[PDB]
Amino acid sequence: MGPGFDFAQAIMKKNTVIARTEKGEFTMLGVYDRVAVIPTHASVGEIIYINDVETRVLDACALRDLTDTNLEITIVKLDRNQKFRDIRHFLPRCEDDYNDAVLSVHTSKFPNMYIPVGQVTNYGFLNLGGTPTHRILMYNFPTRAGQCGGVVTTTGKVIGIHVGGNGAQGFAAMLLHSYFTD
Repeated sequence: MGPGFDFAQAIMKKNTVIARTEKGEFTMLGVYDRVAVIPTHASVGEIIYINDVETRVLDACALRDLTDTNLEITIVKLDRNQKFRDIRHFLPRCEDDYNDAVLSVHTSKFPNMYIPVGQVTNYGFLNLGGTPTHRILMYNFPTRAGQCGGVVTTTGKVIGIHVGGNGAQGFAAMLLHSYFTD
């Protein structure tokens, strides 16, 4: 409907796959080459389904900060025959607050879903399902089961992936440029 939704759509159409693990179906953001991200609670194993194709996992790393605190991001390298468009130049370098974000989801349950979530707070610490978690972004939208892995964007930036909610608010793990240097 506007430039925010234009940016969100441009990312969803080229840089997302549907990932399935034994813990469900997730939106998965492809970042560059065969490297993608997913919430750590997806419990990625040695095999994952990518758009319903059995795919070997070449590497999976559950990120933690330098206090050894969960960040709820897992970086996955997929044994896929095709590379993602490189979007690392759209990743922020620092933790920040944002205006006017969109959360976008693409699964069997919720295809082509876009939500204007408004203002995004650098919330920081969250006890997420009983796990102390850092670098959390918060938006005031009643997000529901099925939205985990959803991409959080502003115009020109990919800032996070949706990892939880409390019924009134939604929570995303920060994406930072420094996660994806090679």
